[PDB]
Amino acid sequence: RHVVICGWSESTLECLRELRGSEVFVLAEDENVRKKVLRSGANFVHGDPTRVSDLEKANVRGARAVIVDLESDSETIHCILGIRKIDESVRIIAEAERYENIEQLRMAGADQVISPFVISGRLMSRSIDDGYEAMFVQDVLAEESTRRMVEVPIPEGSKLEGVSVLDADIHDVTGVIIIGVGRGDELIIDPPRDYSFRAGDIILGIGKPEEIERLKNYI
Amino acid sequence: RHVVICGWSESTLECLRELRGSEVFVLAEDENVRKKVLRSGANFVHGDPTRVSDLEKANVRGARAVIVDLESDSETIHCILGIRKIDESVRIIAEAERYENIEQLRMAGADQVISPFVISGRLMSRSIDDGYEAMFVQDVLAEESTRRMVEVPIPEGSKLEGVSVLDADIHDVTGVIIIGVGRGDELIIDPPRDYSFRAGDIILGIGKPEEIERLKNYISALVP
Repeated sequence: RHVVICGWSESTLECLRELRGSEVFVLAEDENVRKKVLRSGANFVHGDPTRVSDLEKANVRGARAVIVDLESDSETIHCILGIRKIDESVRIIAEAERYENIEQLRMAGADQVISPFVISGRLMSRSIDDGYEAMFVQDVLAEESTRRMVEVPIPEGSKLEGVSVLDADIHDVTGVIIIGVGRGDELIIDPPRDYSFRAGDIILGIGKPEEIERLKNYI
Repeated sequence: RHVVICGWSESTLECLRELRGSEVFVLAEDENVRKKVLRSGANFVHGDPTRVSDLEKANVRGARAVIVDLESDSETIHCILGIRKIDESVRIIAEAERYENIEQLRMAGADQVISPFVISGRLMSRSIDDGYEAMFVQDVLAEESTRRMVEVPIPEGSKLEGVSVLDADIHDVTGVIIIGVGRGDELIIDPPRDYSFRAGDIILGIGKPEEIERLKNYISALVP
């Protein structure tokens, strides 16, 4: 299991640091950033993220995921197309710079487009009186936070398979606040007391390391 | 009051989309963005966000907040120091693109710094197997959304002043999930059942608009 990162930016460096313990390959055109990348844990391949052969060297084939963040949206698209020539199944997460380009990146085969300025402009509009929402968002997204957001899979044969929210009583049982459940394409926020859990559902919750290790055991 | 935005970027443009109906002034040096700024519904002010006279004419004094997003680290700082010469209390929210400048912006007097690449990089590391967390983050922030995050202040004289989270029972009474309570410089995420609501607290909840309305009702003050 391993992750490939295409491009080196403030976003990808923060990504790399949030992926401590994990084996990672960074592919980028600028040799300058080797020790930055090495010292930062991961492995470095010097090359062009838009060149199939350079993606192959970076071990795109068979990767857990590929994260793409090139200098411009047009470059990002070219790299995606490149990864798709190599591996039709590997998960691609691409960063979009401009709103008009999001669908272009998914069209090229990105499974997910993260738009930092969308998120940021939305937080700006929410911070006109106080910083509580941004505070929330920034914090639950950090693995090093005390209370953080986590995804927990309901495996096949869990005590919760076919069990409603009300009965699982997860918050009281575990302390983890359930914010959502991911099931195939969709996210159900605020699962109603009615909701029946299924194997393969992803439980999105917020809790201390303590409450999380607990939920896993309940689960 | 009105909000002022210094600079024009993909972030401020999305911010305008979310400040509809609110009165907004954008002050920016690139006259080429004037057309985009007005179509988005802001008043455009051509000028230099690091110059007090241009900040004043963009109505910084007494604004509800000023959003700063400039490409230069040094211009952001100067813009913040210029805002502070005009108005010492106005809320200033500044965008950082490098970690390394977040403390300079604070030292300069920004009340809040938003760093898009911190949030982006964390979502990237969170999306390695699936996109549910990103789906959560951008959904809840969208003000044009089906269930979204909101902040609701606890007003002076609230039915809930001095009431426990447990007694309050906001989720089942209103449907709003309480994610946190903001009090002073602190966010209390998932407040314990022994936590006692005080006036001035800000409730962070997720819910449908009809549910937010009930919460607004559940917390209004009783005064003639």
